[PDB]
Parts: sequence; C-alpha cells; structure tokens
Amino acid sequence: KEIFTRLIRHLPSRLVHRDPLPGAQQTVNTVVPPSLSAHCLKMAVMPEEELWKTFDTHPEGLNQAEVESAREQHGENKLPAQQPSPWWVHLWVCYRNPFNILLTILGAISYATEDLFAAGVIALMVAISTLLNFIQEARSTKAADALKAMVSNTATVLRVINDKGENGWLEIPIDQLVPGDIIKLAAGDMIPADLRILQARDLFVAQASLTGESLPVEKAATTRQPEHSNPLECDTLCFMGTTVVSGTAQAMVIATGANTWFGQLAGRVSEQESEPNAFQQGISRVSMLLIRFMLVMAPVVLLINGYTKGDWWEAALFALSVAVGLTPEMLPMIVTSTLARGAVKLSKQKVIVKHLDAIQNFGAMDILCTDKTGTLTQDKIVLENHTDISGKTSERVLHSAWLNSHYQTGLKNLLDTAVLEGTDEESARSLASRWQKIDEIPFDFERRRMSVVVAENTEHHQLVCKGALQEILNVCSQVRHNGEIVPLDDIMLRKIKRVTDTLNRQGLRVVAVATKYLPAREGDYQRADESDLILEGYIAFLDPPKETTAPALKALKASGITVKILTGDSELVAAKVCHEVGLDAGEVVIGSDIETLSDDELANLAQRTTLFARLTPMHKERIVTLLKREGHVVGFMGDGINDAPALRAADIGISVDGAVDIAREAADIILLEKSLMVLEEGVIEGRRTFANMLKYIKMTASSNFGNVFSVLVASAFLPFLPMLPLHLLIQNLLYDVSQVAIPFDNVDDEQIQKPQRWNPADLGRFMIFFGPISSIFDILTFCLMWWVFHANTPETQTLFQSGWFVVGLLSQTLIVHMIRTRRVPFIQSCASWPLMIMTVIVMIVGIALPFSPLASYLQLQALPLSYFPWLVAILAGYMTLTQLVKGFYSRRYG
Amino acid sequence: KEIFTRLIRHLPSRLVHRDPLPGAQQTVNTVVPPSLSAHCLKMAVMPEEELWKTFDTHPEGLNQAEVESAREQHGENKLPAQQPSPWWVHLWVCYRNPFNILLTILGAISYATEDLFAAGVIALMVAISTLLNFIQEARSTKAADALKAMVSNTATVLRVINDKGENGWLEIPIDQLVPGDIIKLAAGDMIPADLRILQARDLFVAQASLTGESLPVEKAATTRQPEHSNPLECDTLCFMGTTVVSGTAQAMVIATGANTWFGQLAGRVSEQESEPNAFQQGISRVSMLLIRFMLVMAPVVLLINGYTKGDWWEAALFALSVAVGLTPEMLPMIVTSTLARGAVKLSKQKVIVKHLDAIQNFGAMDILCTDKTGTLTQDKIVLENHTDISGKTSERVLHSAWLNSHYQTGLKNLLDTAVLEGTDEESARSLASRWQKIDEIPFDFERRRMSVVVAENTEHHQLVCKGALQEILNVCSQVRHNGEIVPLDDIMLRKIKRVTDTLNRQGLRVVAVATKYLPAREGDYQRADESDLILEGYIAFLDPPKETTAPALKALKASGITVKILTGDSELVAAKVCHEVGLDAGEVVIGSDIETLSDDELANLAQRTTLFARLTPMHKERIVTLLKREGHVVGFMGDGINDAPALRAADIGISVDGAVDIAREAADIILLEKSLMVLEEGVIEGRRTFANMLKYIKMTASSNFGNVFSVLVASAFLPFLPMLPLHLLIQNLLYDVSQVAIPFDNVDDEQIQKPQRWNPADLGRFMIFFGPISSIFDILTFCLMWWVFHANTPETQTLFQSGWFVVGLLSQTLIVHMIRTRRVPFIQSCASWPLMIMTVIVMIVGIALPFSPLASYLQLQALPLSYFPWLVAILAGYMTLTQLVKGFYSRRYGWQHHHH
Ligand SMILES: [Mg+2]
Ligand SMILES: [Mg+2]
Ligand SMILES: [Mg+2]
Ligand SMILES: [Mg+2]
Ligand SMILES: [Mg+2]
Ligand SMILES: [Mg+2]
Repeated sequence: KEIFTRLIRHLPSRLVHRDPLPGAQQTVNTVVPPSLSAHCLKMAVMPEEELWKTFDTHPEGLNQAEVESAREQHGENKLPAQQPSPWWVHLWVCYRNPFNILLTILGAISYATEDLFAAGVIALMVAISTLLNFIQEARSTKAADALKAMVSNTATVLRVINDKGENGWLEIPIDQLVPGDIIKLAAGDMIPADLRILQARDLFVAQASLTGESLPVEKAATTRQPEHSNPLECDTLCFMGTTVVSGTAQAMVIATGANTWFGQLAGRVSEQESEPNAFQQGISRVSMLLIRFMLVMAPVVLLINGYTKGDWWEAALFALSVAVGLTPEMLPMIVTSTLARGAVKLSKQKVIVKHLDAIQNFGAMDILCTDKTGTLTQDKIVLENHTDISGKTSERVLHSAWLNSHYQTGLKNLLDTAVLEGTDEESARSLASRWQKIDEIPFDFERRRMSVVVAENTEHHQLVCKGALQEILNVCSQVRHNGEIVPLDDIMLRKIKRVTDTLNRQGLRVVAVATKYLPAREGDYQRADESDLILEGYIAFLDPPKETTAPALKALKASGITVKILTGDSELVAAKVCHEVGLDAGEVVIGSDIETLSDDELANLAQRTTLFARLTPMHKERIVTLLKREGHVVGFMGDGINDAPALRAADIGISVDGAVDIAREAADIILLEKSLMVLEEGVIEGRRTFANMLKYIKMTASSNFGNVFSVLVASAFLPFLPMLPLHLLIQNLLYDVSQVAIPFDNVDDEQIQKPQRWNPADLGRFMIFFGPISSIFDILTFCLMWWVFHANTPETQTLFQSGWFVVGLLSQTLIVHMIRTRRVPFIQSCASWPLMIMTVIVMIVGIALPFSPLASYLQLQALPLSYFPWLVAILAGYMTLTQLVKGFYSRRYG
Repeated sequence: KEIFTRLIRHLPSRLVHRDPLPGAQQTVNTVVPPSLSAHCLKMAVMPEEELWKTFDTHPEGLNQAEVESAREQHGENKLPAQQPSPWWVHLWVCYRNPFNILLTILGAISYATEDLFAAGVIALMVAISTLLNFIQEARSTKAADALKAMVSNTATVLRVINDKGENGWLEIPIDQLVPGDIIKLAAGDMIPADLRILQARDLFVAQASLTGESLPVEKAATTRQPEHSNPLECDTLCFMGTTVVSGTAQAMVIATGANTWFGQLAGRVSEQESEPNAFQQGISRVSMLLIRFMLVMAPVVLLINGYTKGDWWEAALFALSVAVGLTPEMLPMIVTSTLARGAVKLSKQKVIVKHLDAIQNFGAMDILCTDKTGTLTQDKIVLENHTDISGKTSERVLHSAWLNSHYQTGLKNLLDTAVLEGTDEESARSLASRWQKIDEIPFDFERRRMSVVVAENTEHHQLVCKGALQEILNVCSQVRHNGEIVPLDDIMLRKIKRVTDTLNRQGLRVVAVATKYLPAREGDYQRADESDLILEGYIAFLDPPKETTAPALKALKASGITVKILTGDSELVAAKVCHEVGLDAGEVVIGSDIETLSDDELANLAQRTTLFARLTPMHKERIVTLLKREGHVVGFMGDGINDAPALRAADIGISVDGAVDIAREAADIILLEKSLMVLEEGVIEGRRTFANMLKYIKMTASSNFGNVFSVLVASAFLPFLPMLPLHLLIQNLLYDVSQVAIPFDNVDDEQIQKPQRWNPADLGRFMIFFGPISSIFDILTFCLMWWVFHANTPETQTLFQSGWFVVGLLSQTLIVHMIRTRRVPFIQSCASWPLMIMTVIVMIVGIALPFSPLASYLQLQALPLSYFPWLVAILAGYMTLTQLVKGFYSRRYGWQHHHH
C-alpha cells in the first residue's frame, strides 16, 4: 500500500541528490529533437554580421537593464530542479500536512458546539508547531544554498561597470549568464552555456562527455569544415558541459538554462530523477517505518476510547494527537537542520559541502582514492637538473623547455612553472624576442606528449615537444650528443633507460624534450608531425612530499579509511613517494595489466593493491567503480581535467577550490586547500554530524513511541482521557523546542572512530526497546494519581491529566541525557552546554506551566506541594532503570 | 619616600624573572669556598667500594622509603627561589596588607562604641575581598606552576618499579633526585646534579659554562690524571649545568639542590637578585603611580571631612575606603590571573610558557633569530647522492659514512639518519659484524669534523671522519680516484670546490668523508690524528623547505616581526633556502667578517642584514646581544647544545619540546612542535593576553580615580558622607567580581597588529583623562538627590547615599564596555560573552541590593520608582559623553603604545 502513502514530504532534490552534470555519455534520445538541431545548425553557419541583431547584443557587451531584460525573457541559466520555492510556498506546504489539517478539523468538530477557545487554541498550537518546523527548515536550507553558492563555477563576461559606461571583465556565477552575452575562455574553463565562437586562437575543447571522443577538437571563429550535417560536430559552436583544453577564445552565449543542448531532450529535461540514492532511500524507509507505527497504533487507541467513553469525535482527536509525535514531518526538519549545522561547521574548517546528503558518505567513506601530486607531494618542485643524455648540464635543453612552456596555452604545470622560473631574465627575453609561436599540438593520453611549433624567421619552423621519457623516445630517431647529431641506436636507448630508471628510483621525475626543424608551411600541424625527432635531453626534478602527509595518512588509517593512490605517473616515482610518506605500496599494478583482466578479477585485485601506476582516466574510473563492489563507500579526490567521470563514479567526490571548472562541477565536497589533514578533520566532524542526526531521530521516535504505548495500554481502564490532547500538543511542542539544540550536542569519540553504516531498521529496534521503559513509569504515574492523590472521578480529572503532564514533559526531556551516549552520563560523557540549557529551561517551563495564569486557559490545574517528591522519585527511578538497561540493548542488539 | 614604601607586595620570583642557569662561567663571586672545594677533591678520588656506605646507596638503586628518607635529610633538588609557599602563608600575606589592616582597625575604632555589627560587617567585607584576591592568585599560580612543570628536564634513574624488588629506569623530573641516586647519561643529557662517575664509555661533556673551555673533556669511571688540585677539572666528577656531548655513562648523585657546586657559593647563593627585569620594573612603576595617587588624594579627603563633619575616626575610614579602590594589591591579582589565563590558553596552542612575564616579551618581539634547519626546512632529507670526487656513485663512501654514523655516540643528525636508512640490511649487518668500535673523536667548532676509529682486526685501525667539505679537505693529503690512492693536487682541489659550489647553489648540502689506516695502539686518539687523510668522496643531500614556512614568514612580517637567519652552514645553501621560502637574503655576512668588526659596526650591520652564515655559537650570541641596540626586543629560537648562551642572551628564548636538555633549561617558551605557524599564532595570543592585562589595569584605575575625585570635590559641600564606606566597600567588591571576567575579554585585531610596547606613565594620563568624565555625572547625581529627591538633611541621608550607590556601581560596571576599545561599541567591537554576562549580573545585583532584605543590615534604603528613569538617563548620558570624548584621547596621545 506504499502507493497510497503520500503523507511523506520529500526534501528538495538540491539539498539531497547530485546535480545532472552534463556528462551523461553519448546516448541521446533520437539524437535531440527537430527544431533544436536545426536551430544549432543555422546558428553555426549564421554570418557574424547578423548575429548581433538576433540576440540584441553589441560588441561592447550588455548593460544592466539589457541583462535583466534578457534574463526575464529567457529565464535564468539553471535547471528546473535548482530554483528554490518562495518562502510562502514553503510555509504553505509545511502547513498543509495531512496531519495538521486533520488535527484542526477534529478540533473544530469536537469543539464547534458550546465550547470555543478550545478548537482555536488547538489550531494555534498546530500553527506554532508548523512555524517552528518551517523556521528551522528555511534557515537550514538558506544556509545550505549559501554554502553551495560559495563554491560555484564562474564565467568571465564583459557586462557594464562604472555606470558612466565603461566595459570590463567580470567573474560572475554561470547562472547569471543570459543569451546574447559575450564571454572569454582560457585553458581549464568549462563551457557555461551553448556558445558561438566570435574569435579564437588555438582553441581546443574536450568533448568526450558529449560526442564520446577523447581527443580534443579545434574550434575556430569561422567554420572551415565543408559540410556539417550535425550540430555536435560543427567547429564554430561550443556546447555546455565541455572543457577548454588549450588556447584562447571569445564567444557569444546563444542558449541558456533548459534551452541548452543538454538541458533539453538530451538529459536533465528527460524524465526526472527516478532512482534515489542511499540517503533518500534511508529517509524514505524511516518515514515508512514511522507511518507503519502510527497506522498500527492510533486506530487501536481511537477504537478503545470510542468504545469506552463514547466520544468518537474526541477519541479520534486524542489518538491523532498522540500519533502526531510519530509523524514523518519531523524528518525534513531534523535532516535539514542537523546536516546544515554540520555543513556550516565544516565550512568553518575549509570544507564546503555542495549537497547535504554527501555528509553521510563523507562519514561513511572507508576507501580514499587520490593522486600522489598535491596531496602527498608539495606540487612545487625544489630541485631540477636539465641535462643531455650524457648527464652534463645543457642550456639547450633548458631553452627548448622554456619555449615549450612559454608558448604553450594549456594549463600551467609544475614543470612549466619551474622552467619559466629557472631561466634567467636575459635569456628568457632574448628567446621571447627571437622566437614567435605558430602552432600548438596539445596534450592527450594516447601519445602523452605536447608540441609547440615556433619560428625565428619565415624560412623554417622548429617543433619542440616535451613529455614522458618513453613516449618521447618512441618518436625520436636522432639524438644530439657532444654537440653533434647521431642516430639513436639501441645502445644509447638502453643507457638512457637505465640512467632514467636510476633517477626515477630516487623520486626524480624525468621529462624528455625533442626538437625538429621543418620547412615553412601554411597548414595546421597535426600529431603526425612528431616523427623523426632530435632528442635534446631530459629534465629530472624533485617534488618533495609534504611534512603533513605522513601524520595525515596515519590519522586516516586510524579513522578506518584505506588510502589508495591512483596515479598516471611512473611506477618507480610513485613507489618512492609512497615509501617516503609511510604508505605501504606493496606490489604495484600498472595500467597495462588491468586492460586484460575481467571485472571480477580487477575488483578482487584492487582490494589488496595499494598503488596503481600509469593509469589512464578510464582506468581510474573503472578502478573507482569496481572498488564499490563489496559494500564499500569509495571517495575519489581529484582536481584535473579528466577527473570528471571518476569524481562522479565514486560514492563521494572531493575536489579543490583551485581545480578546473569541471572538477568543481562534478565534485560533492570542495576543500579550500588541498590537504589531507583538512580532509581527515572534515571526515571526523561529518561523522559527528551524522551521528547527531541519527541520535535526534532516534530519541524523538523512541520517546514518542513510549508515550503512544502508555496511552494504548492505560486508557481503557480510566473513565477519562489520561491527558487532554491540548496538553499533549503542548508537551510535543516544548519537547521540540528542547530538541532544537540537539545538532549542537557532543558526540563520543568512540562513536565516530570507524566509518558509519546507517541501517534504518535499527530505529525500530531502538523504539521497541526504549518505549515500554517509559510506559512502565507512565503507568506508575497513573496509579499514583489515581490512588495516592484520589483523582478517581472525571469531575476531578484536571488534577490527573496535569499530574501526568509534568511527568510526560520532564522525563521525555531528561531521558535525552541518558540514552544519547553509550557510557555513564555526566562523568564519562556530557551533553553540550546548549543542550543542558535547553533541557533546564524546558523543565522549568513545564514545572511552572500548571502554576502560571495560562494554566486555566490550557485546562491545567495547580499541583500540591506533596507531588514534587513523588515526581523526583519517578524521574530518578526512570533514569536509573534506563541506565541499567542500556547494556542489554548494547549487547543483544548493538 | 622610596624607603617608606613597604605597601608594594611583589609577585614570587618564579612566575616572573628567569631561573638562574649555570652559565656563570668566568663569574666567581665567591671564587672558591674552601669548605666546599675540599669535599669534591675527596669525593673524586674516594674509592668506589666505600662510596656506597657514605651515601647509603646500593648498586641496585634506591627503594621508596630510602628515597623519601634521603629527600627529607638532604632537601629537594631545587633552588631556594623555586619552592612555593604554603597556601595559608599566601592567605596571611594577602590579608596582612597595610590597607586591609587599617580598614579593620578604623572600623573597630569608629563602630565599637554602641554601634557594633558595623565594624564586624566592615571586617567581613574586607575578608571577602581578601579571599577573592587570594583565590584568584592561588588558582593562577597553581596553573602557572603546572605549566612550568609540564616541560621540565628529566633524568633516567634506577629506583624500584616493583614491590618484589625489580629495578627500572624511570624518567623522573630533576627536582626529585636525592643524593646517592644512580642515574645514566647519554648524548644530549644535561647534568642534573653533582655526579660521581661509576662507569663511562667515551663520555665527553661540555663544561664551557663552568670552566670556560669550549672543547669537550673526557670523563672516566676512575681517575687517569696524576694530580687534580682543582675540583672543576677532575675527570671523574660531573657538575650540574653542563651537557653530555657524547658517550654513555652511569653515575651517582653526590650533591643536590643548594649543596651543588653551582647552587652554593660559586653561583646563585652569593648575594641575591638585586636587578629586576623589564616586567618587574613596569609593575613597580605602576604600583608606585597608584601609591602616589592615593597619598596625594586620600589625606585631602580626610582633612576636608574632618574639618566639615568633625568625625575624624569616620573621616579617615571614609578616605581609606575610597582610596582602597586605587590599591596596588590588585596588581598581583591582576597580573597573575590575566597572564595565567593566557598561558593556559597558549598550552592549547602547543606553546608552554615557563614564566608568566615572558608573555610580555613574546608579544613585544619584533626581531626573531632562528636557524634554517628545522624551522625553515624539514629535518628529514629527501634526496642524497653518495658519490666520489669524479661524480660517479660510490658504495665505499656510503659504507664509510655508515660506519661513522653507526659507531658515533653523539647526537643523532639528519645525515646520520639518512645514511643509516639508505644502506641495505645485508650490507649493514655485514659491516656491523665485520667492524668493531674502538674510539670516537667528537664534534667541536674549532675543527668542525667528527671522527670514529674502528677496526676489523687487531693489526690495524681505520679512522673514518666526516664533516663540511673545506674542513675535511684541510686535513686530506690523498684522494681515492678511480680506485687508486693519488695525491690530492691543486687541480683536483679547484675542481672539487667548483663542483660542490654548483651543488650548494642548488640547495644541496655536501658532507665530505675521509678515511685513514693506522697501526694498532693502546692510547686514546686525539684531534692531531686527523692528518694525511684519504678523501673517499662526499654525500650531497637535499633538505626540502617546509610547506608552511612561506605563509608563516608572511604572517610574521605582517605582525611586525623581522625574521633573521643565524646559521652555521654555508652561505650558498642558506641563501637558496631563504629564496625558496620567500625570505629575502639580501647580502649575506659570514662569521669571519664580523670578527674584526667593532660593537657599533656589527650592531649597525645586523639591522640591515637578514641572513648570517658560517656562524660559531659565540657569533650567534654576539649578534643576538647587539640586535637589542635601539629599543628592540629580540627573540632567539634554537634547540642545539650550544644555543643556551644565545637563548639567554635574547630578550626571549624559544625552544622545542624535543630539544636538548640545556636548550629547554635556558628557554623561556617551549613549543610542543617546531613550527613557525605555531609561533606566530602564539605571538598573536600573547599580544591579546597582554592587551587584556593592560586593559584590566587601566579601567580599574581610571574608574576608581574618578570615584575618589568625585568624593574629594563633592564631600565638602554636603553635610554628610556622600556614600557610607560600607557601601563603597560593597561597590568595590562587586566591581571586582564583575571585572573577574576581563581576562576572557575580546581584543580588537588593531591592538595586536604591531609589537606591543608598555609605558607605565600612560596609565596616569588615562586616569587623569577618564576620571573627571565620570565625576561630572557623580556631581550630577548628587544634585539630583539633593534637590529633586529632597535628601537635604542627615536624617534622610540614607536615601542620598543609596541614591549614589546604584549610580556608583552600574556606571563603573557599564563604562567598561565603552572604554575597552577605541572604536564604537556593539557595532564594530563587542565585549566577550563572559564579560557581558558578568556585567548584566552585577548590574542586576546592584539594582536589587537596596530592595533586598539585606538592605537594612547594609544601611541601604529602598529607591522610589521615579528614580529609575533618571538613573537610565544618567547612565546613557555618561556612555554617550565618554564615547564622544574618547576621540580626543585617541587623537592627542593615541589609544595604545606600539611600533618597534
Ligand atoms: Mg574561469
Ligand atoms: Mg592550430
Ligand atoms: Mg513519556
Ligand atoms: Mg634525558
Ligand atoms: Mg675513548
Ligand atoms: Mg564612578
């Protein structure tokens, strides 16, 4: 009957669940629909002269009023699942709960005849509960949205600043982009919307997400392709979700938001998120458990009281009032508030959480995959030697590397920075004023080199390519030895291999450089122009390991996290780095060994292997996917161009604020600095946050089930309701006010010591265990008020009901300090000061409520002074019994 | 009347002032106490057999009852200035101050005759104030003592771990040593007490502090020299305050505490600590200022009220009651409570403060002198190339270095660790089995080498020495080139020099290794045996800069601290490291350059020089001393054997928890980890603590001066006391209770952005400026109570006095939020939550006291409800006026004294 249970209010699918991330592979629904492919094809070949009039765009850019007009016309650069609802809509959906409406209707029906100010006060209590829930949810979702917007991909636009009318280059969030807006693209920038290249040089974009081709594709300002016949392959348009590999460009936004190629009929807008993740499934399962409890218990109470006291319209109200404590509507408030408090406290620790549910995984992660550069090493190399094949230092190698590092337009490397810094000013200036760039062949993993074609004159050009030693040697036919040029024979090949292996075993990364002279040519150089090269030498450099890497790794191992290194570098350098930081590399697995293994074989091998070397991005993604095989939660750390699938293939993806745009787009956690200590501290605090959330749900559900059980067992014998439903609503409201400060509780270090596994079925066991314990003392209080205080007849019922009230509210508020931890309270474990203060305040308010002037309005009678010793005895006995009985639940259940 | 000043109570000279360190050297105030000297000469040559009976010591050690017996008989291993006084003595000295005594005496005199229960309650208020002060001082002194005991030099002793009699080797604090205790000594351990060596293995100790000789000397189990004639030069006794350079030993304690040669006569006991440091001088100046204010003001109030009301025994009591607000007895409570709260907080930042006054220096530091190794770079090296002179990798060089590193007993080095770890297990065990140790020639700065003599047989011995390249080359005559021993000509010398200079310019430190073969002999090896050596090669290793050194240096510069590098390494490696970490080396000055310079020349040069290289410890000490030339507070950070003179020479000395014993003993601050980020954060926190202390002192002084001024100007016109002195005592007590939370206040980041400078004369200007400003409103309240509320006669004086009381306490309590910060409160700068809570609580108590049942007992009368709007108006006007007037004080003099 789950199809009929629509009482659950799901959290918005931006606080939980991931973003679409337009990387949903090559599969497309009928390859886009008509009037979209045709529109893109028309836009590709549309002359640039009439392009300005179509979008009301000018070369100066867009001013304010124009950008707001365009945003109103075309919407906002977002997806329909990212716009928050208005606060009044949220308040209305919080009030239209199928339980609040029923409570108000039953209050009216019971008290429409000859007794007002009762239905009104019940409705007012319902409104106060709704307002409290709405306030918590709204504050927490606002904080979550602010934290998500803190780390957002930005685009560089013209716009208008200096209202006297001066252009500029503003970095604005990609959601503010409107159609017909001018942006500029450099290396590492993801495409923010469907573009139209106005003017570009050496612009290469990686489109493996959309067209499925790994090699980057050159994108020119004006089309040079004979026929298009396809919108995805035209060289003048750039689609959202792809990254810029190298070169520079300036383009115009043509589509925006849902109108983008991916955002319409190519993903995102195709159906919805039919499959929920682990966190959503767990929340739904807990909500279903609570609904089952209510639907099994409340009708029984209704039937019993209707058969006994013959007031059905009041018995139903009373049963609903006791059931409301077990409502599922507590779940959105609890989850949102606790996870948002955890996310804010993480943001104070240089950890930004993009969606709330990731916190669960960030506490459940037991395997952490990453690269050795930046996380284990310092990413800045200290020592570097530019030598030829004979070991002697050579200035020609340094100058060739300087050319290749200066005229390249790709992302800045550590070698590129060190080469540009280690070259003196005079020689650098001479080379810059003597050589000029012509062409650039970017970096791809099929050949693992990078080429730059420069020239000092108009007669001949020089192609200078640098890359890993083996890849360079594969395409070198001559070597410059002793100032002469000699064929690269096998003897020199093996000598170079041995010397470079010896260097690699010292932790020195070796990058070879080759140059070739070609006649002047008026055509674009291709990857086929990297043959018969002249090997100048190599550069050996040391990226030293961080001082805070070994303690961080030890702390991560203490927390239960297994660290695995997925690197594309050499096996020897990675092994040396792992040994220098205390990591046990064991036997290494290179990427060429897993290309023949089956999925089962590689999944079994990756569990024992610690270091994986010479991996392509596909290998990293496959390893991350197969490491989730045995119920493990895998976290992948990466900040590269090609880390988009792996970051998404992991159970949790972690990136850095200084990453490329797609790495931040595909990540779930963003670290403000690339450190493992920050990651470990964040994992600890997220474990505390998720433990607090579980504790809050657990205690609330258990106490409310105890109250419902007490009502169910001890209402048939009484000739009146044990507690008036108004008193129940006040009790629940004050308990919720007390519980507001549970997100701020303290968590034992023994609870967050190991990765957290969340079983929603444990809540049922906890409720069953800790409900009857409260019910026993509830029945004891009933007997005390029946016999000791002689509240026998209905006429003197207000003494009885109020007599339970101060017991119902106080114990429910005190039991929190007993069942929160697993140890003995107040000596080995103490609740946080905000929780202590809230408990004391709520206890004081509950004690003083029967004595307050409002007690006459709330149908509460004052209490004789002889009742307080009995109340203290009951509370102390309840606390002692639960403290002595916790051990049985600990042993038999957990 | 400087001699007449017995009112000032100084803090114990352990929270402030540095403990005596045994660096006296050429200092022999008492020269030689013959009685003491005769004892050593007898102890040195006394046979080991009868040594056990003299000190009641057994070879297995001492059990419990014996160790407490020896401690009771011989005292504890401490100096007389380090024993805390018992708590009851502290309470008595807190109660017997000449102001708590005169107050009670005058209360008895005034209220004995037919007006009892008034002198009693006055004495009760005085006792409550005394108890509050004593509790604060005792708690903070206990916290400071615990912090000092956290980082204390320890000694390894036998003792008795088990009830059955099993012996152990316990690390006990050096103060727990009793005479006749058996300890063991290794490299880097300082001598904790006078010792008699029971057994030794190549034990070399540095006695440069006592005898003034830099070269370490050999200590043997039995004497090997013909005549001693001098207790300090006997080769079988070790004296406290010296360090063990190398070797191992087991010795017996023969003297302890004051009885130690250093402790008695030669040092410490002679004379006393006549000269105080800067913090003690500032505290004394503040106390003298407060005493002068009281002595100027209180007699005038006494005379005025005696001539007006004709009750001298009440007028003097009243004047004393208003004056007590300006007592110096708050200074021990103010200083101890505020600083300790900072120090404890610093203990949570891995910064342990050994004595409280160091905090003032630690926030006032503007020049920081450190070494490049450990602070700027990691102490673990990543790359190393063991090659010969031709550049080819050589296994023989690595094996010789492994022998030298394995068989040396000195302090472990980074190169030693790298060489021990970089040799494979099979070859390492083969070398260990094949070679056995014979002798060791330790490291000293005159030659800057270290040698180990081993042997594979009984025919010949091999001497393996290692050290800096030039020092090894000076004593090398041949070189092993291409497997042949060839004479080391000048061409090879120049080639090696240029190759190693190229290596050094890359940040690589080069350590040369030489070996020699000698015929077997029986005598010990000397420094003259390092000649005609054979240079095997050198080891070039990379010590990478720390990841966090550049941000820490940027933060240190942003905080106003100028970092200077004093290193004994080569100038090329140090310059490369400085460039890597972002520091500007500028022009490097080597140690040999400054030897011929004068004091003025070197002092002028050190101010514009960032990196000093090739420095002997004497050069480091001289540079640190001369860097204090013009109002500069110098901090020296070192963790070496020879860094004690440089640590004690600086205005503040910072060391590391893992340092050698003498480095920790000579330091003022101990960092739990060797990091510059920790140092910068601790400096910021100490600046906050000192700002809070100064703030605490200036506010209590200004408000109480304002109250005294109001009384002086007003009480002449009135026909009765403006406030009963009982109410004044209550007001002062409640204000102190409110101010208890000041140590926990917040400090603006503007007050901690520069090295602080403390001027005791600024307090007088602050008091003069901010007293009348609150006397204005006291006179306004007097007029309000006189005319609006018709308290015109003594019969209704109780309404008048209480009318001032609520104004007196709340304003004094509220004004704190106005004058704690230079900015406008509650919008830019807000007080800390404990301070706000205490302010609210004290205001509530002051309002509710006249309405309480105790009001009749305290001679307080209930206030009409029409008085509250006037009170609120007065408080708001006072706050607004002081806020609008703070600007004038800021412009004319500046809110704080700062800059370098
Ligand atoms: Mg960008
Ligand atoms: Mg091109
Ligand atoms: Mg209950
Ligand atoms: Mg020791
Ligand atoms: Mg010897
Ligand atoms: Mg005043």
